[PDB]
Amino acid sequence: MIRINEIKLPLDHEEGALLDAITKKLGIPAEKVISFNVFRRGYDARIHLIYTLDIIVEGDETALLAKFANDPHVRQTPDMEYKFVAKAPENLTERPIVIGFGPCGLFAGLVLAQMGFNPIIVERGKEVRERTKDTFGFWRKRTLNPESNVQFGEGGAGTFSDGKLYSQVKDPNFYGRKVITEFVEAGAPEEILYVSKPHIGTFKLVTMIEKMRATIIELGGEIRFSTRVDDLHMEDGQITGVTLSNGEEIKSRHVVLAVGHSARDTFEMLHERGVYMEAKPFSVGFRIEHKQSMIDEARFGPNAGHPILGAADYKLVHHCKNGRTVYSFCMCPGGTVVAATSEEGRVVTNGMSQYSRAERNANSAIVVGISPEVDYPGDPLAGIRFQRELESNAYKLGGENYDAPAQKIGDFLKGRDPSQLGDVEPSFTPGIKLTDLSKALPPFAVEAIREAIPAFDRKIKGFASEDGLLTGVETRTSSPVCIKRGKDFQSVNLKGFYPAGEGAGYAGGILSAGIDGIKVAEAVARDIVAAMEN
Ligand SMILES: Cc1cc2nc3c(=O)[nH]c(=O)nc-3n(C[C@H](O)[C@H](O)[C@H](O)COP(=O)(O)OP(=O)(O)OC[C@H]3O[C@@H](n4cnc5c(N)ncnc54)[C@H](O)[C@@H]3O)c2cc1C
Repeated sequence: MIRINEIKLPLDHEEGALLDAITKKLGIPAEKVISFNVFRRGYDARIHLIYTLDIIVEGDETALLAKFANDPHVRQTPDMEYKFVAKAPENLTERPIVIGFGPCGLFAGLVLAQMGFNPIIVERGKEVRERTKDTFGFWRKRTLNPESNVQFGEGGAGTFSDGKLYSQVKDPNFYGRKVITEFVEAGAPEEILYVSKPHIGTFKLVTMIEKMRATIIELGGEIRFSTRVDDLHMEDGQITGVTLSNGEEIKSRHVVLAVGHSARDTFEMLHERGVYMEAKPFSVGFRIEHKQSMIDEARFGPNAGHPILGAADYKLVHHCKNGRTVYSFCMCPGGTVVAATSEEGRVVTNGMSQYSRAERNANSAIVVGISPEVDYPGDPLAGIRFQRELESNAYKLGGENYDAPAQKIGDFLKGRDPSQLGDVEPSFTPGIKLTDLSKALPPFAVEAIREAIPAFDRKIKGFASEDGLLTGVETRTSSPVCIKRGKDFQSVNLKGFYPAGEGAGYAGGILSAGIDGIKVAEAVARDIVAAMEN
């Protein structure tokens, strides 16, 4: 195929302005174009769309490329097809175990299953429809199920999200593309393959994971929901199995740990058993809300409401006198601050949107880095203890209700702790209790957020508006531990055991966690292949 890039077309171009641009650029008639894909559609945020098209032409394309050698924007389309590194030897009697069915476990298990390894996937949480019952019900009737909530269950933490797929580091093996093609293959909107800043929306995420679960089952994988791993079978730096919370055993010498960074109990057990772990730094802050219209105004203006440009977003970063860095994270256009606790007596904030991104508010976590040996002890589990501390406190300030501590921008900045709501209303649910957020984070984080928000007002007008809403505590932005593994993908002090995903400290989102899943599946495969060789 032939790749043409830097095709500029007005925002409101008619259909097949694309094809016209193919013929204009390659001097070929419509009739020679067998087909084309949109490989990338972006825009310059100052409108004009920017495409990169991959084109199948009839005849000798090799000849056509030659006549354009001197054109930088006419390349040969790279070979982006995912390569299965192996296939399961027919010898196999041992099925690899995968612990957790978030994006990371999802791809470790899908890739293992596609290579005929017949992986067993366990998930402490539930199938996504019952999970949705448990979670929406927590949000409404304040009854929390510690095993089945925003953190735990089918699809892991990705499920109740805006489903943004973030930029990644370099990826010559096209892991990224492999993840998204599977998404699309399972019903995700085709758009996500080429659009800039793609998003899937929580509802689409739900139908998607189901299909993908069916796809792994059909392939010979096994998926056991409401099934929690509570201990590992260890013997001389070698794992040979796992024990379930029900007391059942499963024996295997290949075990992927992809449990997310909320698997605190699991983290405790791993410590108790001597698996190696290091304190990892991370961020904490508050969910902030403004009217989504005030963001549309600051980013677009008249072109606001356009069905392509979508709901506006933003991305902000401030270096405070404090020495700390405040930034915005998981920004959710027209979305909902969500109640993300997985623990009794703890309040946790995060963010979510629907595909349509049509709620009244724009939100995002405004967070600031904290570090082991600066902000808490340096023992491996100390970040966790510090989180639980932050979460217990917010529950408390929130009225032991599962309501969330909240304060208007205006008085948090100023210290006028008491004031009551303006027009920006809380999306957090069960609900919120106005209070003094100064009490909610460490003195240096509050000071940094305090400095950062007006500095943000300068970047987007209204960001420091008095009525804007600050909610809850966002405490779980990345893992407080590194379950270090090294080039082997194996725990540095335990063979057969594969630390993976966000939980391990090796991913930071849906796409990257999925990418890690693939890499891990590939290394479990290779290892098994090398083992089965003779
Ligand atoms: C509300 C919210 C919104 C988000 N929005 C976005 C977004 O727009 N874009 C983005 O890229 N990311 C988003 N994320 C982040 C994201 O979902 C994670 O980074 C990603 O899911 C990590 O995948 P993972 O498989 O490594 O871990 P997880 O997603 O956390 O999956 C871990 C699974 O393992 C299970 N588990 C834990 N312990 C055990 C055990 N002992 N036995 C069996 N199972 C166990 C858990 O229940 C869980 O289901 C969001 C997260 C949240 C909470």
